[PDB]
Amino acid sequence: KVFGRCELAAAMKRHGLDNYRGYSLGNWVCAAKFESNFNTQATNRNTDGSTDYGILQINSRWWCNDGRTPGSRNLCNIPCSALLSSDITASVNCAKKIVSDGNGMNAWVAWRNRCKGTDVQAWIRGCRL
Repeated sequence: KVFGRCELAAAMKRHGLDNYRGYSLGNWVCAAKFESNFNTQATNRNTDGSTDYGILQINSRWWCNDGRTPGSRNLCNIPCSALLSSDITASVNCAKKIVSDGNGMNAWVAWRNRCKGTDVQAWIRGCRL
């Protein structure tokens, strides 16, 4: 599914990401934008051979099992394919573990390079939340 901007904002807010570990909603929406263009089905291969999945491009090196990532972990205890559903519950659950891991949203390189230090609340402008 390709979410509208405000539609994704609302889903993420329902699922408890608004200010989760101090990261206001607009941070998560901006991350999703640059990670997936809001598309739950987005997949991209990494140079190390792992693959990133779903709306927040969660990687199989640590977080999920895709059956093809040698020497990886599955800390979210899910198949990576669960991260491509139209329902964002698994991506949100997993993101909450990731963002709690020490590095906060810097775990998302696209957040650090595209969202960090910007007026992220622009991403939720005009939305019914």
